[PDB]
Amino acid sequence: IIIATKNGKVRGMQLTVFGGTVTAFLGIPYAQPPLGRLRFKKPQSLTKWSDIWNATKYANSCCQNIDQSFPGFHGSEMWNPNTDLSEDCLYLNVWIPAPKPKNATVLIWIYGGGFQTGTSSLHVYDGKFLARVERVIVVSMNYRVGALGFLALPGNPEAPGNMGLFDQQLALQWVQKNIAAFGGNPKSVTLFGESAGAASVSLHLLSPGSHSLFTRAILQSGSFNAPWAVTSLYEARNRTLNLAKLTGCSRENETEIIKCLRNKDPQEILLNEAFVVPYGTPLSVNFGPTVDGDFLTDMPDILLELGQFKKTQILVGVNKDEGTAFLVYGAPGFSKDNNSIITRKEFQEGLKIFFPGVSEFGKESILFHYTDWVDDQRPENYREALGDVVGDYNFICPALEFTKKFSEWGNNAFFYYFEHRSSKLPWPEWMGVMHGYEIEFVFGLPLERRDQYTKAEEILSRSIVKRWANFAKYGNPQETQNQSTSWPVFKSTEQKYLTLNTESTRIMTKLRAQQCRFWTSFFPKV
Ligand SMILES: *[C@@H]1O[C@H](CO[C@@H]2O[C@@H](C)[C@@H](O)[C@@H](O)[C@@H]2O)[C@@H](O[C@@H]2O[C@H](CO)[C@@H](O)[C@H](O)[C@H]2NC(C)=O)[C@H](O)[C@H]1NC(C)=O
Ligand SMILES: *[C@@H]1O[C@H](CO[C@@H]2O[C@@H](C)[C@@H](O)[C@@H](O)[C@@H]2O)[C@@H](O[C@@H]2O[C@H](CO)[C@@H](O)[C@H](O)[C@H]2NC(C)=O)[C@H](O)[C@H]1NC(C)=O
Ligand SMILES: CCCC[N@H+](C)[C@@H](Cc1c[nH]c2ccccc12)C[N@H+](C)CCC1CCCCCC1
Ligand SMILES: *[C@@H]1O[C@H](CO[C@@H]2O[C@@H](C)[C@@H](O)[C@@H](O)[C@@H]2O)[C@@H](O)[C@H](O)[C@H]1NC(C)=O
Ligand SMILES: *[C@@H]1O[C@H](CO)[C@@H](O)[C@H](O)[C@H]1NC(C)=O
Ligand SMILES: *[C@@H]1O[C@H](CO)[C@@H](O)[C@H](O)[C@H]1NC(C)=O
Ligand SMILES: *[C@@H]1O[C@H](CO)[C@@H](O)[C@H](O)[C@H]1NC(C)=O
Repeated sequence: IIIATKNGKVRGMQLTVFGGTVTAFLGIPYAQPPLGRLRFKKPQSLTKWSDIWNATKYANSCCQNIDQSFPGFHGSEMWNPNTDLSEDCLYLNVWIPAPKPKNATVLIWIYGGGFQTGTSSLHVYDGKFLARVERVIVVSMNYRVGALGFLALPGNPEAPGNMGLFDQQLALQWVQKNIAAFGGNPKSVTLFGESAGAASVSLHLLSPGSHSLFTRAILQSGSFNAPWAVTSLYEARNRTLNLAKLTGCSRENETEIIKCLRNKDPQEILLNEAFVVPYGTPLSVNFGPTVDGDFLTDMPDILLELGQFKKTQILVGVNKDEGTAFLVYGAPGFSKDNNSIITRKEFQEGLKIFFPGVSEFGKESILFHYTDWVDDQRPENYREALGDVVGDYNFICPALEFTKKFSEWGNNAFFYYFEHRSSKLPWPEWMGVMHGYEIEFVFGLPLERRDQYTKAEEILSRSIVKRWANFAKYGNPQETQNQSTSWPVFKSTEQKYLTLNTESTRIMTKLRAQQCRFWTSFFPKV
């Protein structure tokens, strides 16, 4: 129950899972807490300790704003931090199978949340099922989000940007140096993450400092080329100083703005994060990844285009209704408590909310490409069109474009299309297969029969868990034993992808082809 790490001993705890045992090490620190003079700076090496660190409970989440739009609603509150917020939050978790494995493949989870929210202690990121069922080791880490993790004064070590990504990177290196003692194989490490976590995984594929820290990569509903994933150096500067004046720390010695921002309390920085953008959207990433010249040496679309990334296998995918969740966060006529039938005029109003800095012509171009119906009667159109608009633009086609360009350099790629709405989904049915609701199936929560899932959901998750594990172990996301559909490699010519659902697992081609050609070629010009 005790493991000796390179900086000290850690005590874990035993968990009963599916008539077996999983050993959990919740809340191991991997960096010196970024407090006081270290706020906004890269994570620092952790001083060795002499006692037994008790890693028997999730540690603090990093400071962050909370989704308060539906108090008491499990559909939104399940994503809010389930542990204390604090700047002392650079910790990680380890689930190892019992008995202790000998050279187990390691899965490292990076949570999403728009680079402003999220925590690894969430119930749907519980790594005990993966450890139990597939005998892999699951690692997850907390990393700073929001301005505390991504405030950027480019070149300035007081606030260089991408600190949260560097938290992630330091956690990966912790796995490199320590996971063998847990029975993990440091040479068989697969990163996986969702949304901003997935975009973070994609940026680790491009960051040279991360190329030796992992083997393979899984990208769930996200990639760096998504329009929300990377902040310009222009916007970054304009935004760190908008925060400065909003907190009354505007100076000319740029270093002196940071020391002044370092004395304001976390909540004051949190409450001003929202107003630093002129017109926000429900997908606004006020403080995100930037081209810092350290973690990210160039603009990532160029690195992707010119083949500058770790050459390895990727597993990429999206859900059928990526965009619906965001429409009840500002789009008029929408609500989780009715079926949100909206007019043409409300649809047009919705575009101005999701594309506020977009010209009149650009917004008409979106309307034109998405509102030439197969059929004019049906009242659900403008409602579903707006969801497809936000979904295709923000997630699906950035992911497809990332997979096309990555695969063009000779690596095996696998694309999935998750289209099962969970039986336990608390959101209304018109939102469909929502953003983030493939995660519970990936972590194998439907495998616990005591948690209200249908047996078809247990079987789908069990296959997904096997495919994910086989990809991590072997670079190939097949289920070989139960006469399952083979998952074909995604090539840029034919673009085959695999659909994931309870009934029919089928091979299709060229997902959302007509929609993405608009989004990836025409729309970036407007
Ligand atoms: C860059 O930032 C300026 C300043 O932002 C304003 O001040 C901040 C403290 C915060 O309160 C923001 O909400 C403010 O917008 C932006 O300039 C403002 O632009 C909007 C309209 O576009 C409007 O509030 C004011 O006319 C402007 N204020 C000033 C002082 O110029 C600017 O739009 C941002 N973006 C760019 C590209 O410059
Ligand atoms: C779906 O509901 C929204 C509003 O939700 C509820 O209704 C409000 C009266 C209020 O009690 C909220 O707290 C509820 O959650 C409807 O949008 C409203 O539509 C009318 C139009 O005149 C008006 O109340 C507001 O302008 C709208 N509010 C908005 C856009 O936020 C919407 O019409 C409903 N749709 C259907 C099909 O029932
Ligand atoms: C006030 C602080 C919390 C605000 N949220 C957590 C934001 C997070 C976020 C910002 N930018 C992003 C880009 C891409 C993906 C996510 C984000 C925006 N949404 C309000 C997410 C809320 C919904 C997300 C979808 C999953 C389930 C339904 C819930
Ligand atoms: C670390 O934990 C030691 C053992 O704690 C054991 O496990 C926990 C979950 C409780 O059930 C406790 O009663 C058990 O004995 C402690 O003896 C030790 O004091 C702890 N040290 C610190 C610094 O917390
Ligand atoms: C684990 O596997 C790697 C290769 O994947 C090998 O180099 C290493 O020696 C193995 N460690 C063991 C078996 O303890
Ligand atoms: C203010 O001056 C320069 C930047 O102009 C900087 O090097 C210096 O460190 C700043 N002052 C302090 C006390 O850091
Ligand atoms: C294959 O089917 C058996 C039952 O025939 C089931 O117990 C097992 O979990 C399945 N394996 C996978 C990987 O789905």
